[PDB]
Amino acid sequence: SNASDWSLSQLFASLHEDIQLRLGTARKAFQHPGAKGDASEGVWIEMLDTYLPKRYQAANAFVVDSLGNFSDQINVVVFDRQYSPFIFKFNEQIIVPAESVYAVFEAKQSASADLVAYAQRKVASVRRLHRTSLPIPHAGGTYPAKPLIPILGGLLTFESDWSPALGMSFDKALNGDLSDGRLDMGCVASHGHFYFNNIDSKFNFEHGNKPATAFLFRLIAQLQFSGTVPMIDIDAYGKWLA
Amino acid sequence: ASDWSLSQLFASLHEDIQLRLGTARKAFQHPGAKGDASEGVWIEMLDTYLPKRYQAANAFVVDSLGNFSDQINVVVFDRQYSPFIFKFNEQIIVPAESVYAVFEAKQSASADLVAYAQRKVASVRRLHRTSLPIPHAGGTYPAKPLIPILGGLLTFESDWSPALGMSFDKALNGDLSDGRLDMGCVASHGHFYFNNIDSKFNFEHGNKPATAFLFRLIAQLQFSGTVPMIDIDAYGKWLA
Amino acid sequence: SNASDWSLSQLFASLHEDIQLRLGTARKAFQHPGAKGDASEGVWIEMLDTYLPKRYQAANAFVVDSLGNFSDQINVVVFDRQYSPFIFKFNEQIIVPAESVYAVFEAKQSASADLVAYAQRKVASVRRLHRTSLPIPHAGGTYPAKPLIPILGGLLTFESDWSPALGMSFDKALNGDLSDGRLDMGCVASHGHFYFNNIDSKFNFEHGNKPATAFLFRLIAQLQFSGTVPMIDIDAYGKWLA
Amino acid sequence: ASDWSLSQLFASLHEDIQLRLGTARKAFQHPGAKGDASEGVWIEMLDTYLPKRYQAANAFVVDSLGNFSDQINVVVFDRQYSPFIFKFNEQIIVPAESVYAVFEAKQSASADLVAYAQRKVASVRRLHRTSLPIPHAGGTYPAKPLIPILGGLLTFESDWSPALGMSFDKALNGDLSDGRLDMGCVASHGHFYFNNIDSKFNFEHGNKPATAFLFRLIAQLQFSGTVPMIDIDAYGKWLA
Amino acid sequence: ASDWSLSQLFASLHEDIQLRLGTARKAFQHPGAKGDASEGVWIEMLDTYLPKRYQAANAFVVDSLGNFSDQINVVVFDRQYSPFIFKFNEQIIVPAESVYAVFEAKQSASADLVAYAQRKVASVRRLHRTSLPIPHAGGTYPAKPLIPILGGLLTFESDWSPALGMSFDKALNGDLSDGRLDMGCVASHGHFYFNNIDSKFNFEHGNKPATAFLFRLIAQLQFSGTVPMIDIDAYGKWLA
Amino acid sequence: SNASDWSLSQLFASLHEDIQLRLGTARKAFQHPGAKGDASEGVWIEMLDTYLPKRYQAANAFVVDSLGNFSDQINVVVFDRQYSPFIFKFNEQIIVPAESVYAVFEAKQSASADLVAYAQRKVASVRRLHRTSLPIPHAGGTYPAKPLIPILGGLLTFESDWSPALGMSFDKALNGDLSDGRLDMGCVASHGHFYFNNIDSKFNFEHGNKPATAFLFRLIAQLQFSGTVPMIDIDAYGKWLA
Ligand SMILES: [Cl-]
Ligand SMILES: [Cl-]
Ligand SMILES: [Cl-]
Repeated sequence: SNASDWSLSQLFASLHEDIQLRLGTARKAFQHPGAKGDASEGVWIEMLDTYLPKRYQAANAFVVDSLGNFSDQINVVVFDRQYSPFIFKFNEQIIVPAESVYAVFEAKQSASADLVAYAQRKVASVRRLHRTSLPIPHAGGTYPAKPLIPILGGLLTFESDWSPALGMSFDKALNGDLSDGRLDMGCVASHGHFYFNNIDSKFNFEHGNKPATAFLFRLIAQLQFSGTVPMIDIDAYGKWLA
Repeated sequence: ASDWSLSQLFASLHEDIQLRLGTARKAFQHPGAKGDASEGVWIEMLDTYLPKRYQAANAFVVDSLGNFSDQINVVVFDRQYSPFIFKFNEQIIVPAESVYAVFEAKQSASADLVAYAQRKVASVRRLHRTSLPIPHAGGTYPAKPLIPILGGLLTFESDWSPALGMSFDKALNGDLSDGRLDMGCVASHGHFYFNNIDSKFNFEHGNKPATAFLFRLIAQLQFSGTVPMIDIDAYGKWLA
Repeated sequence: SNASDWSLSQLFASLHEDIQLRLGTARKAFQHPGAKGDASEGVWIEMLDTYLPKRYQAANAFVVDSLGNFSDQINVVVFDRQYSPFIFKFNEQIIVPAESVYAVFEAKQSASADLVAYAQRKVASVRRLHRTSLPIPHAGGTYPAKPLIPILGGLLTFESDWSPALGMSFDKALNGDLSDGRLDMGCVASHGHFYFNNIDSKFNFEHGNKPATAFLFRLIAQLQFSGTVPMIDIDAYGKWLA
Repeated sequence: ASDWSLSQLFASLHEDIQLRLGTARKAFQHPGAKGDASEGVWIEMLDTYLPKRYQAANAFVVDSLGNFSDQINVVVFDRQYSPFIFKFNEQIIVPAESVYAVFEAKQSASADLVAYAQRKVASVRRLHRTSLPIPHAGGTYPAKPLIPILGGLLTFESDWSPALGMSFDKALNGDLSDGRLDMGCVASHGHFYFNNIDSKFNFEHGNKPATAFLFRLIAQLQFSGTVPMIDIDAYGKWLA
Repeated sequence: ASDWSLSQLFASLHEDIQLRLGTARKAFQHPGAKGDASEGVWIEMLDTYLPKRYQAANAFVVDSLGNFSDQINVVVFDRQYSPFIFKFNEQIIVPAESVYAVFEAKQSASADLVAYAQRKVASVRRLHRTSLPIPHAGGTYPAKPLIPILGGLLTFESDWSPALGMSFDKALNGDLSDGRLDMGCVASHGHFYFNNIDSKFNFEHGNKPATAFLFRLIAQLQFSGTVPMIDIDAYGKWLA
Repeated sequence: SNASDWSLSQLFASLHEDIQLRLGTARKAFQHPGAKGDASEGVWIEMLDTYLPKRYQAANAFVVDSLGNFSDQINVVVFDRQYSPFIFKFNEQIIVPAESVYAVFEAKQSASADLVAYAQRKVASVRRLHRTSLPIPHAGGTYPAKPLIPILGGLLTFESDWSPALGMSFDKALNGDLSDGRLDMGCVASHGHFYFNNIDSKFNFEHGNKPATAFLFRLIAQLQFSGTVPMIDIDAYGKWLA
């Protein structure tokens, strides 16, 4: 028909449905584990690349610090490039300094105790890295060295192996690591999303209501508190030139 | 999903099209934006999957006698051997000689829309096409006899119930000469094509409609080979 | 000859002449109203995309707010993406939040009383939208919520239907809407440009002297006063997830 | 401007070229930058409008015997069947076998510049081109006889008054063997071409000079068909 | 470096490949990332220098009977006349009919890796390829007889000492039927190819190994001409 | 083998070796002086484009100021576009305002007294230009006009004509211009890098230890002190519209 009545709710439905279908497709179409993971990870990266403010980059990467320690391979890194160099780039493959990182996520097909623990380990391999911070020159003078921002960590999946999907067994698994490996938020595209409440010191699960869109908004809102990354001391990395 | 499946690949190709056409229709509550969204989905399918000898875009078509077509939502045309007549950023005018196929893309099939599509197809087929002898590695071919331009209609839905039944068949039989549609797709229901042997339209229900249409188009395009060789000096008569 | 004497004035002449010719071409070559408008609008967008500082995006878009209200289709939106998400993106089509908007313009072929009023209505459909504003975390602490910036509005044309082109009838039309629909500035590529003087509370017309370049500089200078958009409350949009 | 017009489309195509070449000349008051600006306008015209079987770029040309050309402002060449000999970011060296046409692009025609262009064209035509039997769907063609390489000059203005008169004609008749120019364009005035039937140069005044030249080039290129099939192992003799 | 040199251009082409493959191996201390880095170097060489009639990418291959290959590091295939079977962002599945050549790219040659490559090549050659009569400007060709699919191995180093000696020769003679390798490159040492006349493998030492391999590949590909014309309706049997 | 032990030192080695080889290739392969220079200059530009924070642009350009004066052609300009327009852009050719410039470099094949003096002249042609600076609106109010930042100047080469490469004759040449033409830093890819020490008011040479990487880090660290360019007064350029 010729009726036209704009709906904001429909936009958020369509945003989520696109993610859910493409993740379902990646799982069903690719019967090779490498291709299936690459396909799914790309769906999440495209969502962040499309919708996050441009102050954020989103890509697969290794993280490195000025002590010469490296993270594991991170499926989805959210990081700064406005104020931060790459440490190494070779064609499309990138290694980013720890000081550039805002958030790190593991992306897999279905939530489980083993996957949650694996994600907790990936996140810990980033949070253990050392980050420098120098006083920051700006138009109004020089700020003190910014105190180190929290790196957000999380888990992104299509499905859940538990029944109910987002129940006590998921909660138990999340409480397995409340320090270096703590997962601040995550999304189960077929069911809902979760986040850690700092005030109550507990995990909250939110069911349905456009899970991928709700996760995206939660990520944007939480990132706002981080402001910009602290200012990197590239000469700390330069000790390794000799 | 135990193992690789061609059926699954073709289902996923179609489901992507069906869902994005539905998103275009639901999300964009403005007639211009809704049309642009839906047309872009169909163009993207053609751009991704057609052999690279084919271009797919929105364009006007014009001939060397100064006859212009209406704006065509989805033109399939040659660029390997054919110039543009005019390009201004994203707006293109292509010579009639370059055209392989023309489609109208809309939300839902109806008697008015089938007729509209037939008229659009006829407007392109009525344009004059030059054809020169063709130099090639082995010598010079005689001028290629003119290829038929394929025509069709692409929609998300059908206004009829049943969607792809006798009323649709009646509309398609409304133009059996230079507006005749060769094929088309209703993403939510099936596809149709003209069967030249039986001189009748056939409908195929379900069975991955967008992918079925894509394959029908590729197979039929093969018979056209490459476009005839344009006489650009026929257009050059308008320089003076 | 082999003479070389750089001229800054010539650069600004060439910048304007390019715009004037391409707008004239769009009008003459495309005898289909949709194609003609798309061609012309693209000329103005390319000028802004080429020359504006990269903190500004310029594109055709719909604007939406956290109350679920939508603007009309805006030919030329100038908006933030460094700090602002898209609300929806589908291939090249975008819907931006009201909080991201710096300026909105209507682009048409020739200035007239009807076109000025139409542009005033387009601008009003944006200014009526609600914009959130949160306290802003930064390297030096937290700023108060930034007071809402003015959205600049305007009209971009190739020609004028009036004789003289930029005379009292144009002035009358501009004074038709001095609130939600007020046009702050605009350009008539073949004749000159206009702007509203806040101190004198009157419209000023400037004839010739590279109209498109003069408009571009006026826009850059006025945008500088706006600083960056206020910080969006994406959770205000998230009320529509349920 | 009541209705669509091919004449208007061709006028707008030309006016865009003429104005941007004038901008390049006026705005960039540095000889390197001015040349780069003007050359890029001509390359953009060719890139936009030539059939995609043609590439257009600045390049050096080299043959399998180690003979190198000078740097050529505008080379029209094949990539569908031809490798690069060397590419380093934006700098390319193409095999002689890939070349369809070579142009010098400068600000204003003059006796010195016509001669310069003739010399550049001869330097490419003097390079050796291999040609092997060509496998194709129907079998194997004999080696294609070598295609003539087209040569020309592209400018914004003319130093002469009249712009395209007897002095220009005298300069063009200065090289009637391997430096002979086939065609060229003076954007502000007209275009020229060698008429093989009359064995004389012809000038066409006004009537959308850049577009007229574009069409002349497309029509003449058609006679060349595709480049001969390169013997890359002739170049491979230099591996040892 | 007094003057232009084809030998130098070919040395620089090779040195770029050799150094970047060594960088991939040294710098990326993770097996997935190391492989991705090295594979991308070889793909970039092919993308830059092969004629544009060839695509080069990582892909799965599938046929119209539902037989799927393993993931192939470097597939050389047609897109001018061939659709994708499936594309999802960067992941592609190509029809067997589109394939010209298949390579495995790894760090260092070894008996296990030569065997692995032979198996990968056989898996693609065992897939069924359709071939239809081909419409063209002059009429219709008979269906093109199936082209041989070229196979090979690309590495940076060799595990053997000598690098390209009898042990390598023994490994290559391990598969002389549908897994037989046609050619390959060891960037640090040389290249190899199967000599059909002598029915033996030949090794070429030094003399710009990557460039020598590139030229060998281009020359051999020429004999294949273009892929046969796919019957997409054979794939369409899986729509139901 | 299957061993995996990440090394930060190796990344910096590979970064430098890539530059050294590609510069060596440009010199050896292209026996035409224009092509050879274009090839080499492109190597340095790609390094800066790849690794510098995205607040910096790196390209070949002419610089112009609001008095209508122009620099010479600058091989490698590092400049702002986040807050700065182009003055003119024609296809890929750009003219940038002086207010946008952070650093300027000359790139040539081999260091020599003549090349150092030529580079000093290029740098001086930029530093002599006039730069405006306006009070800066931001989320916290209005900063005073930022005091003009130093423009960094330098020389980038593959080789040195002197033996030793980085010896007293290089030092003498560098001390030829300690004002408008002073070279703050530079790189000789085959040998080392140099920088001016402000405290000691002398030039320092550092040999080997990944020269291009050491130069890159020195540039990043020094640029940090400059903060963002001052805010341009585009209306100063607008005086040339009439
Ligand atoms: Cl009609
Ligand atoms: Cl010569
Ligand atoms: Cl097998």
